[PDB]
Amino acid sequence: DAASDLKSRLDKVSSFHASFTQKVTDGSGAAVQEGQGDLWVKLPNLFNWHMTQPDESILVSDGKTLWFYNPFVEQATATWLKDATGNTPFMLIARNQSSDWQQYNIKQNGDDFVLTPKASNGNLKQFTINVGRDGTIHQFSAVEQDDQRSSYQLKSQQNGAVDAAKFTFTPPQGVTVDDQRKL
Repeated sequence: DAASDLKSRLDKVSSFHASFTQKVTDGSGAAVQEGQGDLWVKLPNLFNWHMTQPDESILVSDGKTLWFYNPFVEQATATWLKDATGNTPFMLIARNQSSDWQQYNIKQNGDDFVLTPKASNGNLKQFTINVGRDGTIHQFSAVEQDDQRSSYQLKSQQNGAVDAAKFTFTPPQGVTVDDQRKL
């Protein structure tokens, strides 16, 4: 079905670097903000998301810890990756538990998929993704409980264009870290 199709496409995703543009719109479709940046990904759960517009921010997952860095105020925060990603579509690619898929209703038309969490008490009300049969992700979007949607368009995807260093976070000089990880 659509779930097995999506999973088989996500299974073909391997490491890559891509540029992205972001469009955030509110419940009525009004423009909230636009942005752009770079994304580096390495299965099953590593990534470096670097926004340059409207503000510069970095999100790095080294597979265990999620680091968020805000260069503007020279501050970084660390939380466990499991905590930042639990109950999000991330789990659908980060592992392969049929249980995760049971949490969503899915609808497909070609490369377009819409995932709707079955629960009404969640972070996301809806998630969409456009990914080719070859595993190339073209776009995705997340709709928050506040009805606000954040849409992302990927371009210039280069498979293999990553290095281990991209998925590690070393706070630059002068940057203070608020480590929110309970040990």
